[PDB]
Amino acid sequence: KIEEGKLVIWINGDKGYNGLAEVGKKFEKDTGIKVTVEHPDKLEEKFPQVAATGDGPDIIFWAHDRFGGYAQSGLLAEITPDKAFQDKLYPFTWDAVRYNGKLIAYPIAVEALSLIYNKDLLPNPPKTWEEIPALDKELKAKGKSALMFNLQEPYFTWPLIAADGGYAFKYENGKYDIKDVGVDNAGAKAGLTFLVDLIKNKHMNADTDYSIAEAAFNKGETAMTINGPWAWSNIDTSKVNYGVTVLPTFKGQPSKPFVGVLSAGINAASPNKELAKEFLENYLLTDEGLEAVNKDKPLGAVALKSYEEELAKDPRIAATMENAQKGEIMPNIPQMSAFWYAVRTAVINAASGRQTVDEALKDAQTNSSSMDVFMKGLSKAKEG
Amino acid sequence: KIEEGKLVIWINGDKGYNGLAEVGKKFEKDTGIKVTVEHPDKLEEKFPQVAATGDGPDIIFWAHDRFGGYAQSGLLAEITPDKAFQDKLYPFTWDAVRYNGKLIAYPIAVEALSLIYNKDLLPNPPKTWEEIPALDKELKAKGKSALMFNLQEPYFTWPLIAADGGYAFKYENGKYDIKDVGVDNAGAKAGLTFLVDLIKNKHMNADTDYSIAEAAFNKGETAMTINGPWAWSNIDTSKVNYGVTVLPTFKGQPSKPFVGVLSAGINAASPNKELAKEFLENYLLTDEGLEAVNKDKPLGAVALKSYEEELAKDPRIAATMENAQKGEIMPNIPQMSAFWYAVRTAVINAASGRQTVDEALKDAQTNSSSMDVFMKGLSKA
Ligand SMILES: OC[C@H]1O[C@H](O[C@H]2[C@H](O)[C@@H](O)[C@@H](O)O[C@@H]2CO)[C@H](O)[C@@H](O)[C@@H]1O
Ligand SMILES: OC[C@H]1O[C@H](O[C@H]2[C@H](O)[C@@H](O)[C@@H](O)O[C@@H]2CO)[C@H](O)[C@@H](O)[C@@H]1O
Repeated sequence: KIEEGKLVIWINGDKGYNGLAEVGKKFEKDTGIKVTVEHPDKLEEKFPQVAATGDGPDIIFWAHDRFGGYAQSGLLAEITPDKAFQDKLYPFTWDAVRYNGKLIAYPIAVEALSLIYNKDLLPNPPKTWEEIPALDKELKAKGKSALMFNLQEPYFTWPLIAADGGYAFKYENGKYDIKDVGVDNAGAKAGLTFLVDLIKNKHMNADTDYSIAEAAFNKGETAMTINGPWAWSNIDTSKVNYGVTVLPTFKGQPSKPFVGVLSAGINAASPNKELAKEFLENYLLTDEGLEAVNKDKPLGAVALKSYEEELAKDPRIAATMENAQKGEIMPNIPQMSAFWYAVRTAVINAASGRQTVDEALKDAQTNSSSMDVFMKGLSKAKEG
Repeated sequence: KIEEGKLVIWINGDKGYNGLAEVGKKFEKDTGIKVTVEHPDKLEEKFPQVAATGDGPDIIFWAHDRFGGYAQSGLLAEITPDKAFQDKLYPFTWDAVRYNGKLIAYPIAVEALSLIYNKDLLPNPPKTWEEIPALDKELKAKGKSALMFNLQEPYFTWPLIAADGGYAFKYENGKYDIKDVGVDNAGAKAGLTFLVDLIKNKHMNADTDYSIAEAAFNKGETAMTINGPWAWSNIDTSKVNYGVTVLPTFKGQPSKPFVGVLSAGINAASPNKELAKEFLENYLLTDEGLEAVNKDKPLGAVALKSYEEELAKDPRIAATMENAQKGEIMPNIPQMSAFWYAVRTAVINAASGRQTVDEALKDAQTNSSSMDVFMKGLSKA
């Protein structure tokens, strides 16, 4: 039930959908093709539901990590950029959208979490996670707090969990060993334990989510938050005097944020595979195109080589690059979808105390690599 | 023509039929029902014949792909396991034995081909199909070869044929579309052409079969073979130092072996349906039963959740699982049998040079397709 002759695009609500719509406007002014941008909830869970029935958007935007599962279920069209166009993007970014030997999406920008901080509340950001409790105690006396960030998504907690030796899937001999999962080793337990103690000692609250943390930071209630380039625009609007810097170290080790590549995939069932290709290659992935989106919500280190000068005027991107170098590229393998759900459940359970750290992380490793998982993987590859 | 009171079971001669026999011995010791295990040649062909006339075994073991056709001909009783028992097996495996809504057999184990290599001849197995010719050239100078596997059954060549885009029947929405066959596409042609060139340049021989490839690998004459878990037992006996690994890629994409679920179906003409059911749920499909069979010839990744223990340790099973993920589950539609004959013919013909690859797959495409549809199409005068 995908209408032919018009483009429909899904992109997350935290990203610059309005700017992207503006790119859709010029496309229409040129082609007469109506471009419709939407930002549904749980769109990364929606898409495979609807695409497995031949429905959905023409173009889906998401970080590269989930496109492997999609491709595995044949939900994504293979993209066909000529050598000329490939030479316009950094090879690393193409690599991120390569699954089972095929390009499964157009890469847009490299994303990584950074430490964002209020300079008026905190002229010098803390170098270590360890000093944060004491820092919060001081700010509490001023009716402020040290740190608020989204605790409902493992994406935001991962930098701390991976710091002392946490890892998702081991990478050996040019492949991800889908049975060597590092979410239950000593490093992970240490990172998550520090997070839980922060909550035990009332320096953070288990129920803090994206909206709550963002409001608190943008209204000057808390000295720090943890977020990506997309978040900067709302801070610009808040007039809070903020800096963007390297994440704090844990046990002397750098925080390790997952590196994501925002990517645009083409629905396998789309009747407009050719229109999608011209929009993405000729309209979006251009200086003017990316700028329009970046002006709405900053993209990060974009895939387009030619944007480098423009990005060089932005110290925030420097901080993004520094945190990216210290992090690990997200795998795009199909078992990623179950990894996330597993870690999500663990972080939330440890945080709320429903489970201990040892317990939560055991179940996390069990639910991300096991015979049960592989088996469901075999049926998921057949349906989704 | 099927005697009541005792159980006759059919299972392929490459599986653990002696192991199975033992399970029947612990059955005969608890009920008094004499259990007979037989492993007839062309068994997948003989069951539908004999069982149509009310003869044949009480229980047939075969990969799930055949069972769709058996069911449609009313050769299989519907099995009635309760929620309690169904919970003991992985839901993926129950799916494989589901036809037109009804469960038509008990799933036993998940099968997939892997690359098997001799570590002494070949410390690091090749990552791509493409480097095999050069490898074979090196090995030939030592009086050895790179690769031998069974070229008489399309099952063994399919992983290569599927790699770049070949497929049996298209699965879209929730069903297999019988009018969307993929044995004739560019990907199929590319893979079969590669296989044929291996043969043309003498890296392999068109007439190599299961026995020949097995003896060659198990005697240390060839560095690699392609085979399933059932084969490991003989390699163990051979004392060859071997590993089991992910199939090589072709054109940068993984080989896509078919995934099979070894299943046990109950003859619809059997007077012993209740004994057969008990034998399967209470004897075979337990830890102690699956071990007996497994110890004879490994089964692969067994359907029984509780066995997960042993399987986790075995990296051969891991390789198997790895290959299974990259592969495609065999359809079970009645048309599969015709599909198999057609592709068997095409591979054998392309391999021998009786037909070109293009010609061979064109015909395989046509003949894999449904005669009913062909005949209806002629109704368009
Ligand atoms: O929390 C699990 C979640 O993490 C990542 O999602 C990020 C996304 O990459 C960012 O672009 C941004 O929108 O924040 C998201 C977290 O809320 C993974 O990409 C995603 O698949 C995963 O579920
Ligand atoms: O070659 C066609 C053949 O492929 C499959 O047979 C496999 C079977 O699944 C394995 O368990 C093992 O016995 O090797 C066989 C190949 O010789 C299909 O299951 C079968 O129906 C088909 O004839």
